[PDB]
Amino acid sequence: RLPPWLKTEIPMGKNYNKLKNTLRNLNLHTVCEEARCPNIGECWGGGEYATATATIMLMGDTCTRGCRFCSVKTARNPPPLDASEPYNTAKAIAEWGLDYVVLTSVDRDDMPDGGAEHIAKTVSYLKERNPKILVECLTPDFRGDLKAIEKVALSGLDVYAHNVETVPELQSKVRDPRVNFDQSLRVLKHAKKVQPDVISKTSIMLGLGENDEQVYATMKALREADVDCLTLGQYMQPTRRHLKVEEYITPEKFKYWEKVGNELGFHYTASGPLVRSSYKAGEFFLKNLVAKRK
Ligand SMILES: OC[C@H]1O[C@H](O[C@H]2O[C@H](CO)[C@@H](O)[C@H](O)[C@H]2O)[C@H](O)[C@@H](O)[C@@H]1O
Ligand code: SF4
Ligand code: SF4
Repeated sequence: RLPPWLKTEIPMGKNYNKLKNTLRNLNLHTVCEEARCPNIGECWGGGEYATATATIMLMGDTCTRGCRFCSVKTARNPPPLDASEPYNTAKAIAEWGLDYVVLTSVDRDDMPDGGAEHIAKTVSYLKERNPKILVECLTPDFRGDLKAIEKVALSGLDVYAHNVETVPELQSKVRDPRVNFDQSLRVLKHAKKVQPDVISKTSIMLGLGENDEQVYATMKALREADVDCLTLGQYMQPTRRHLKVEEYITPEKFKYWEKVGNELGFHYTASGPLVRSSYKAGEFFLKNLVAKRK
């Protein structure tokens, strides 16, 4: 029986309903719906600024790697690249009227640049169509290919996100051995080197056995790498094959880590059991970076 802080009420807001109705006549899938995310009523217009945030996966909604913690659907092979997806997806997002979109993609080992040009093309169409829409790219590490990272970071996005997922001592238990903490930090550093204007962001999951000393040291290492924004949320086991949850971190302990993030100087620290990288991302951006007056 899950603790009650991992549950939400059914989404019922006026803004949620309007976004939901409009989406149904568009040709566009969201992670929000596909993953049955409990946060949809809050992200789709439910917050203080009434912003609409959603997450859209580019280059297919499955991954072949089968990582031990990951909730993305597994498939034995990658799907084909749709050359019309950058144009069509940018068009649909702009018509839908999101305020903040997280464009995300899985590890595409089949492509030399990991999909970086395809991602950058999508950002470029979207920013040409509606420069008011904020754009975050949440990407894999591109095997540390600095040119692929540069392609995404120069694309015109607002936020470059790349997740470290756990503390260094748990990387081999949790993440695939093709990735690691140092390489992920080098991604974030390189994005800021080539585009110093971009906001850098990472996310970590708690509940995988990390201790407080390890979490704090990780947060300090991220500040040293000039990471602007951080999210911390609960690891939820997708199926019985995936890693067991070591513990459900309490609501107040997540609030402690928010305080720690504030003190270490992150521009925002989104922290809570249901947090993930995209959770209310447009609201965190407007409140904490833009400082928008209501
Ligand atoms: O806000 C002033 C400008 O800051 C940036 O431009 C400076 O920093 C760039 C590297 O990030 C340099 O290439 C540039 O020559 C500097 O002027 C920003 O990119 C500009 O858009 C701003 O106008
Ligand atoms: S963490 Fe990334 S590489 Fe691993 S299964 Fe998930 S999407 Fe694929
Ligand atoms: S947390 Fe992310 S995936 Fe979930 S509803 Fe919000 S934007 Fe969508």
